[PDB]
Amino acid sequence: MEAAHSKSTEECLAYFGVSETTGLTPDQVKRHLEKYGHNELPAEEGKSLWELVIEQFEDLLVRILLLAACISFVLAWFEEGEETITAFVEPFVILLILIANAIVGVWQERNAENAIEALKEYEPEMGKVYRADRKSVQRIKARDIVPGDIVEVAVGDKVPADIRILSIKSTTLRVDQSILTGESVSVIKHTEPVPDPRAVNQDKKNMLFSGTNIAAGKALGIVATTGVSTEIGKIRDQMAATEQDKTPLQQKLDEFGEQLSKVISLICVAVWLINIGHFNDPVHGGSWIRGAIYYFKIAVALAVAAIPEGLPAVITTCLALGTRRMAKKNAIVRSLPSVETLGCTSVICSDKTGTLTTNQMSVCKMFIIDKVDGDFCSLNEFSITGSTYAPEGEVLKNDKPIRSGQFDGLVELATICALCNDSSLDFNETKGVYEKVGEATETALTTLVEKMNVFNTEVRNLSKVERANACNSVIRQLMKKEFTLEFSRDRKSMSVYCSPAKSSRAAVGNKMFVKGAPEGVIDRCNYVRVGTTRVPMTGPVKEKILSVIKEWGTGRDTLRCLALATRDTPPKREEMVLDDSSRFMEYETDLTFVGVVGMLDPPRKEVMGSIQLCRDAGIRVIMITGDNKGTAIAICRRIGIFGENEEVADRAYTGREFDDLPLAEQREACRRACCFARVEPSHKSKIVEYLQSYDEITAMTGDGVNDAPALKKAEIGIAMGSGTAVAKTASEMVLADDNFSTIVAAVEEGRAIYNNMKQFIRYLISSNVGEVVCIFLTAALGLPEALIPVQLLWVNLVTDGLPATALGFNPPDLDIMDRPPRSPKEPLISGWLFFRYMAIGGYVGAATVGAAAWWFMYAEDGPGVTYHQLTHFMQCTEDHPHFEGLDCEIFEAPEPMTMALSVLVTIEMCNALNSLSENQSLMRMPPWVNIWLLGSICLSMSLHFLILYVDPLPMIFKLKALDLTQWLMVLKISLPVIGLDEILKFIARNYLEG
Ligand SMILES: C/C=C(\C)C(=O)O[C@H]1C(C)=C2[C@H]([C@@H]1OC(=O)CCCCCCC)[C@@](C)(OC(C)=O)C[C@H](O)[C@@]1(O)[C@H]2OC(=O)[C@@]1(C)O
Ligand SMILES: [K+]
Ligand SMILES: [Mg+2]
Repeated sequence: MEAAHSKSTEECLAYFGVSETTGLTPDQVKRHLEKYGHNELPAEEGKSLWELVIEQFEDLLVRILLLAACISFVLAWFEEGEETITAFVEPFVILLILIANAIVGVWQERNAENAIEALKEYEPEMGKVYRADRKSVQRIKARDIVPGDIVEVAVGDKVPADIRILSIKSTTLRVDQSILTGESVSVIKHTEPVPDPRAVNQDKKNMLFSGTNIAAGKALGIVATTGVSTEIGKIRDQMAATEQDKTPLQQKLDEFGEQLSKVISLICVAVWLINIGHFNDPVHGGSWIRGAIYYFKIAVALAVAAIPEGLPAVITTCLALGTRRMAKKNAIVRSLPSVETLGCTSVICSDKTGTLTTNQMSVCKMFIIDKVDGDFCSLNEFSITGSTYAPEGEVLKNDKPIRSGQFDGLVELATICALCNDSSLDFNETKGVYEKVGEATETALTTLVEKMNVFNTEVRNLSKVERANACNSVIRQLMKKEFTLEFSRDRKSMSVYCSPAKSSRAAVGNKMFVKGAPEGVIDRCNYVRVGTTRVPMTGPVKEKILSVIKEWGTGRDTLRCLALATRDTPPKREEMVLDDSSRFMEYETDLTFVGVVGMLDPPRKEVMGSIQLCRDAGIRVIMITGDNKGTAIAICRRIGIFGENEEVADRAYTGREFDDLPLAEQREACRRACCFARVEPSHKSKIVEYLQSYDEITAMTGDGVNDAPALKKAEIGIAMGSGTAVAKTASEMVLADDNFSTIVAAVEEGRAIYNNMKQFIRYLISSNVGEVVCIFLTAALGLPEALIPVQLLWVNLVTDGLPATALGFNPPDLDIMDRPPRSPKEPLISGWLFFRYMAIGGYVGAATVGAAAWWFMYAEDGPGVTYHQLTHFMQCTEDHPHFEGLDCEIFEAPEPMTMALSVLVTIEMCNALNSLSENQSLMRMPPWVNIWLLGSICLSMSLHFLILYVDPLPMIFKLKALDLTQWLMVLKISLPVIGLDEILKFIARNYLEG
């Protein structure tokens, strides 16, 4: 292994002590293989059912539930073969919930897709190498490839490992690094070394990366690194090293069951001391075996009451339609839990070109020299029409229609655009729209020359298909192009060498046509061309040139500027070496500046308003772009990220600046910054780390495999629809339209869904709380069971679930996007609210136990010990003459349980309404605001009746229908809830804070 880009061909071959002619000997293989291991990415995490299903049963809330099942199961063996056939139903029900959720968990994981695994798709199975064994090439498993090995690659092949290119057999070698950056555009490679040791991947021109495809050509290369050491391998290591916190909610629930454990144990403690007087009891032992079962059956009934069994379902269901809901809005959410974190986002960093802008290019303005006389200097500024790539536009000076042929500056400028251009234009018949063939920026040049054909070749009659390339073709005829000097970032410009084709025009010999970044290329220009004539460059002219460039790049226009020039007297073709990019800058010198072209990558119509939403929403939006700081800042002010006159000095940074900054100042810039220009690959991961240092819930956009480590780091990684498969798998959500606004829209739902979800959760928790109290009162007083576990399940699973699900449909607040992002820390229930559900819970507690008691006594249908100690009901059979002048089996009766159950159900439908809003009275906030809630409420009651009246059910449940009169008692007991809450709902939004 090594940093082969900086090394020479000979150095690399020397390092490994390998011959380019023969390759590695079999011995060197043995040693190399042992030392460097195999050229493969590590294995998938070993998971098994037996390991999967146990994680299902390792949450506390599932363990105590499991434990409860056994007890009931055991208790149910003690049940007389006659006393109940259905004894075994109670334990089963618990288990089949635990089995059902267990089932749910596993299916989700089987489907879940790892991001690391997506990298493997880039691993080729085969590769071709040269070794000592054979003169002829051998095709082997990429896995068996070792560093220092001689490798052969050709078109179509997927690069097996990171390779230093030794020699290129083909005339030209092109590679497709789209897997990396997302760009389909091929790139030329060279043998000559890269001087910089820290050069970023993009600048390693003498390098081949594992996973990439060869666009064109054939080459021979030495293997620098393999397996984990490759660029892709390093990226895997970053992703493997990265760890993801649990959704804030998730974190809350874990502490919930955590605390719930303590509370549960505490209840038993208290329950035990309340009945401590039992030590001052007869030692006859009579009924001792009996007391245990009762306490045990109380324990299980307690567990189910404490836990909200139905909750898991209710939540996932709500998230599922919310997900489908977002899908309609072009927002694809993978993994439901992320919906919450999606509402909490405080910072969102979005790539410019892909999302924030259309990536649809067109030339708006352009200028050429008009007159250079002494200090006096004048230029010709033009304006072009048409945002589409479609050659349907007009050139106008001072808004007045112009025939381009009139100016000789334009004729030369136009030839440059067409000749120094790789991309073309194609017309598609199916969609009926003009489409770019190659690069967006280049395509708009081919587009321009059409609108301004300086030869005015007639094409109005030409078919639309033939129209697309007409005016370009004519220019391609004029000059034969010998070769081209591709773009390199050092000089930031590209050139072409052209022999004048044909005898009629065969004059002035060969010429060079260069285009690139204004600053760079203008320094090389020693002359300026006015019309046909040419004049030596002077300060004053150069200034007037650069001035308009700044105005166009930094001004309201925010145009990307290209400087077009020609080398009138290029060097002799023979003196030129075309295999080294380093010599390119010296070829492009002594140039004659013809004119510049300004083009725009227009922001999306939806963006401006979407940015404002973030201001209103408290969300900080950070832009990532490729433009130079100057214009980048300009674009920010154009979409509202910055005020036109707002100071930005400390809020805008480039990769260079950021790197120069010390760690402290770096972290500091992150909280301030809203614009990063010319960013390096590592930064995205860094920025996220920093934003997370301030506990910011951050969103990141990525398209390629390099962005992956970042998307997996950021709280919410966002990938494009056009994005690579790997980018998608690492992200939390994918933008189908790639539109930025789609991001903002998702956050709105993220907040909206969470609010309703918050309500139905408290609603379910509250019912639990109340159920625990009843059970506890039942235990402390020694009362007979008001509620049986089986019943509770039904209530928590179904009766509570439906209104809870309906609550998920609550109409959204109007100020959702006017409030700052929710604090992940903030608890669901605290302070006053906690006290509320504390009180309410108590009410339902007393209500249920009391309703069952009111039947045992003071009831016509039931024989009552009015205000007597029915409590000692354990001792009836043995102690019946004393106080028990009646049958003792009466305590088994269902009527009291149904009475107690019924009141619960009714109270719960009420409490559901009180949950329509946290602090808003129902007259202020009717129940009819949400139709579904009322609709679901009716449903739950119907079902409640069902279990009472249909033959098989009431028996199983231990319920019997109650007289109309008995029903009324329920109402007198349950309905008062709304009043209670309304009052606690009248203290807050008035006398408390708020
Ligand atoms: C039945 C449910 C049981 C036990 C149970 O939920 O127990 C407590 C508990 C985990 C919480 C408390 C409960 O306190 C009691 O109900 C005290 C009961 C005393 C009983 C007396 C027996 C002697 C909640 C529910 O209570 C109320 C309404 O505010 C509020 C809120 O959700 C939580 O504070 C929650 O823990 C958290 O992390 C929060 C932020 O979600
Ligand atoms: K994550
Ligand atoms: Mg990128």
